[PDB]
Amino acid sequence: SELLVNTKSGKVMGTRVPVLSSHISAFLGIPFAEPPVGNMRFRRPEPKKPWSGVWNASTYPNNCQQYVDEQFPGFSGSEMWNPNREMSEDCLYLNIWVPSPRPKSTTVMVWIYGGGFYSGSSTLDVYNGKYLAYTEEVVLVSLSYRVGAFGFLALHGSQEAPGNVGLLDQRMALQWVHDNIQFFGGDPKTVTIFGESAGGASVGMHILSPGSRDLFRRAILQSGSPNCPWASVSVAEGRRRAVELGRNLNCNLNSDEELIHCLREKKPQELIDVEWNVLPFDSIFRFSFVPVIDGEFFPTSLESMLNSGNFKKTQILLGVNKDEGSFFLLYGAPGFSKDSESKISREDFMSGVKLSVPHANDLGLDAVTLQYTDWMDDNNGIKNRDGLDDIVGDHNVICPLMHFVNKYTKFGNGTYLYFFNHRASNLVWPEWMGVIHGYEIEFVFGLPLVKELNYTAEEEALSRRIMHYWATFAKTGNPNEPHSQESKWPLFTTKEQKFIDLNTEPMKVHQRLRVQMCVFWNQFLPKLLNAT
Amino acid sequence: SELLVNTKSGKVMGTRVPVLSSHISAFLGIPFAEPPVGNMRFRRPEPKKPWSGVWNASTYPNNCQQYVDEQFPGFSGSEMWNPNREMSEDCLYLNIWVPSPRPKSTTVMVWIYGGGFYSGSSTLDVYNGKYLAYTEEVVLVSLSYRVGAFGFLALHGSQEAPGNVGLLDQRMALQWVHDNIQFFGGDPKTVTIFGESAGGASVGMHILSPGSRDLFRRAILQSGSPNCPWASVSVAEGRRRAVELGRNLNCNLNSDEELIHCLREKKPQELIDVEWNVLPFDSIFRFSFVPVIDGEFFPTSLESMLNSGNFKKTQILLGVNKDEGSFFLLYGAPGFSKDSESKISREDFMSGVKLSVPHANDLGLDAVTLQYTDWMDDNNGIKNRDGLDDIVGDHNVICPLMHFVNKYTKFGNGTYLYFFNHRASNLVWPEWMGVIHGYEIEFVFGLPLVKELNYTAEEEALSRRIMHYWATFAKTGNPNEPHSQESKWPLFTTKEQKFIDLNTEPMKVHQRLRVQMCVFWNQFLPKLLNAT
Ligand SMILES: OCCOCCOCCOCCOCCOCCOCCS
Ligand SMILES: OCCOCCOCCOCCOCCOCCOCCS
Ligand SMILES: *[C@@H]1O[C@H](CO)[C@@H](O)[C@H](O)[C@H]1NC(C)=O
Ligand SMILES: *[C@@H]1O[C@H](CO)[C@@H](O)[C@H](O)[C@H]1NC(C)=O
Ligand SMILES: *[C@@H]1O[C@H](CO)[C@@H](O)[C@H](O)[C@H]1NC(C)=O
Ligand SMILES: *[C@@H]1O[C@H](CO)[C@@H](O)[C@H](O)[C@H]1NC(C)=O
Repeated sequence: SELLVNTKSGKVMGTRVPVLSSHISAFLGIPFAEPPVGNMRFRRPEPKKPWSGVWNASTYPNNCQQYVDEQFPGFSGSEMWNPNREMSEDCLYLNIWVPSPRPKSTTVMVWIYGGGFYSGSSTLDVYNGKYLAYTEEVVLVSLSYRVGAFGFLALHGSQEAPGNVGLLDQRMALQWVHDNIQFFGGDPKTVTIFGESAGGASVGMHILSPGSRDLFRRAILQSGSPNCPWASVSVAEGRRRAVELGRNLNCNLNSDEELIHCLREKKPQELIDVEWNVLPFDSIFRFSFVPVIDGEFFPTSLESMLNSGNFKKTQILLGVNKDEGSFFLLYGAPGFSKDSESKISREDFMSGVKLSVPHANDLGLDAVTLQYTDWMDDNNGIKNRDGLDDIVGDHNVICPLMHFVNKYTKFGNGTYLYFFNHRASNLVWPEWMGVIHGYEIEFVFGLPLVKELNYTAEEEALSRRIMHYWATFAKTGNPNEPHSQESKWPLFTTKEQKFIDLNTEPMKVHQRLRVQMCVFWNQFLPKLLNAT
Repeated sequence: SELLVNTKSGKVMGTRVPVLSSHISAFLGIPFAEPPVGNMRFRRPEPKKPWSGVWNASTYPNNCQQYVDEQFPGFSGSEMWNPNREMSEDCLYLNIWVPSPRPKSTTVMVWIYGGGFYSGSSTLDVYNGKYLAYTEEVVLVSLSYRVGAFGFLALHGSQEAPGNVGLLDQRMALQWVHDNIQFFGGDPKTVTIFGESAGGASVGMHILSPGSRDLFRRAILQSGSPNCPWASVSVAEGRRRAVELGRNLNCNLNSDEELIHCLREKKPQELIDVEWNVLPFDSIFRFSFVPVIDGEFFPTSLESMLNSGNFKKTQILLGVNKDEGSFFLLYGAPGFSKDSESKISREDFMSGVKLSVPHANDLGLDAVTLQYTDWMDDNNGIKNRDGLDDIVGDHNVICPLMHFVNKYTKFGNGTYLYFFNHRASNLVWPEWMGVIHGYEIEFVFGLPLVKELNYTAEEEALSRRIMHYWATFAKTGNPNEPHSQESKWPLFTTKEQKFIDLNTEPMKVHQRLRVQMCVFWNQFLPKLLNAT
């Protein structure tokens, strides 16, 4: 049967699923690791012990234990990101969508979800891989990984809670794809890993980590890069936060053994209830448990790795959205609300900048304020709101990504950069938030192709173009069709730094994406903060 | 006779001079101080001993000893500023232009020449006061004062070379006008002092200095303010430079007595030949001997005086030109030349910034560079040239003046701000220099009214408007005519900060003159330099 596949781990039984008036195969909830429960919590993943019989892969698996956003109960805008399956520590599974009839050896795309390393699920509706698998005829895989303390509590030195285990979960899933995707008709030598936000940072981290490089061919990064200020911490900070977590749960802090043992007896929700209390500053776009520069997964600092060319060299396709920062200001900066235009006063603006650049002293805060203020109209509420929006987006996503792309392009074999600036017609979030963090995903996964979702004809056309760019890049390392008549997405070169916009209007080529502000965030500010 | 005037110092005989097909009286070379020669060099001025007989005031007096610009021999552009009379230490004289018939008690305007405190003459053609005296019917006076070491060598503590004597020369001339202008038909209670560049800084210094305040009614400042970075030094720096001067002339440096005695035996030209060797940095727009914050002429720092409102409160009219910096880049920054478009490379740009902000560390230099560079086109020669031009102008003239006007307006009784941006049609300097430092003067003194000079009809109209603004302000404290139909020059208020352009086009009102860049130079940079 087309729904029965024999893998090196055992036999699996999928299910036929409808898609755009047709059908394809789906293998949901395939385990790739042993459940990381009990004494296994915080530990490196362990390969799934082979099973006899047939594994039923007809239903989605549980989502990993995580913080659940309840800011807007019932609002689809925020709940579309919450886990849609019961949560459990037994959550290391992957999902595969296979074209029908089953291909013999086609392009593979593995999706890595985002969520600030503190949340995320592979089962979200916006991540349904059938549309992309069916439309572009690629084998689409979505993996999962532990988030929060469960996946990133770091007590460097101990082997019971080494840190980065969530990244190792991802790697093991990639190892499984490498070893078994051939049986599903996928070609293991043509695997493209792609992800958004923390998922994009993750993709970049696998590009850097020597132990991950060999497991994939090409990479796509959406609104995220490994060097983002929120994507990693030092082993000292990681240790400080883990101890602080134990302190919040009345744990014995005499030794890592005592601390770890205590954290292991706690129920998942107990750790999650105090997760945000360990942050060192009053901030936004900062998460408690994230990857640590351990000297193992990451041999040295990310910066020195980027400078020496210590990373996988291949082709990459990456980009950002126009208003990456709005989500984080809505949720944590004073003055921003979901149902108002959120015109920001001067006082709230400054409160926002301190929150956005929590690691800066007063001189640094002034530098930022000066850089983003129109002194010819400093009391303009719209201008203060948008300026703060740009500050958060430039500092946390865009500039870190531009630094990465410029460093990578020096050693890489091909780079394609995009700027997503189309605001969906059916967007439920307020207008002031613009092209929101995470809203290019629905186009990448082809949601606009399903009429019931209410997108326009141009948006469906845009989704098809993007899906074809992504899939074509995955297949050849170039988003453009061989000898096509369509407009060409120019290669991003170290000299010309070209990129394109991604919207319903005719393609436009630009250069030096937000170079003015990124010279500030990547060159000046760090130099200023260090000199003081 | 109309050309004979009996003053408290003695009788004076003037001369009738033609002007625009008419005539007026001129009293040139009237002494107001004892010659500051021999043992008097460096000393505070002494009032001129009254004379018997009639002083012949029919010819211009000698110019004070000063550095003479020889960069462009024969070029009218630069030679129009060099002394046009023999130089001599015996140079403390003033000139008076009186309407004919002699007025009974009319408005008086006293001109204070600029020249970086190291040069200047009251006898320059561009300072001829007959056009203004005749056209607006005001008594126009032009004073003189010692420049260079002769007027500003400062050895705080000694009474032989206290410093600021050049400023005291100006005051004594103002004292003479106060006491004698009535005999020339001038009203001593309606005296307006005006000056350009160092002359403008001087006007602002008399506004601050308690000992000068009572000697005038109103003030006009052109391209200069007391707080300019080049307009003053501390007593320690003043002392260091004086000793360094002595060191350049093989003087005994054991004591102020030894040093001063040695400097007094030197010929004027010997001091001038090494004058520029005492500067502490490799710079531009920095002069060796300038006013010192002595705690006498200036009771405390200029900043604290401005903050506490420690200054004369009256009306003021001041402004700047569009390209104040070009002159100084032409003369001292690599890459700029008189006969080329001076497109500046990236290397020369950076050389220029270091030269323009000589007191800044590397972080400060980066801050400036970042602030004035278009990173979307950083190799644009035109953009680098103009950016450097703006850096020099903003740092040395505009921003310091904006800081002054905003501080003054808080306590003042009326402020009128202008932005002169008209490039004369007969300008001999290259196009890239734009509206040059010092070129609004010819319009203030009405040179465009004389056809032989080759200005256009609109330029003559512009000159007449400006002269009438200046004279009307001098007479009433408001540049606008009572119940006139002409466009109104709005008052500059602390809240709206309005100002007007000064050119041949219809009047336009603007707000917050170069506020974006001045927040950088007046608030951020100083804070950055101090924190490091
Ligand atoms: O529980 C007590 C502590 O709570 C305080 C802090 O919690 C606030 C967390 O806010 C995080 C930011 O929220 C943004 C929501 O992002 C969801 C959409 O992201 C799309 C990309 S996967
Ligand atoms: O003599 C040896 C030392 O010389 C080196 C330094 O001398 C250079 C002096 O340059 C000063 C700047 O020149 C600008 C000329 O300005 C004249 C016009 O000013 C108009 C306003 S009054
Ligand atoms: C495994 O097979 C059962 C039996 O048909 C079916 O319900 C489904 O495909 C899998 N299990 C569940 C609970 O759905
Ligand atoms: C990629 O690598 C191939 C072979 O190594 C080379 O021929 C090609 O020019 C490279 N392309 C880019 C964009 O570097
Ligand atoms: C003083 O009077 C003389 C005599 O007429 C005349 O030359 C001039 O007015 C004054 N002196 C000089 C040298 O010009
Ligand atoms: C100037 O002072 C007078 C009287 O002191 C006052 O009436 C007038 O309002 C003042 N004008 C300004 C602009 O301050």
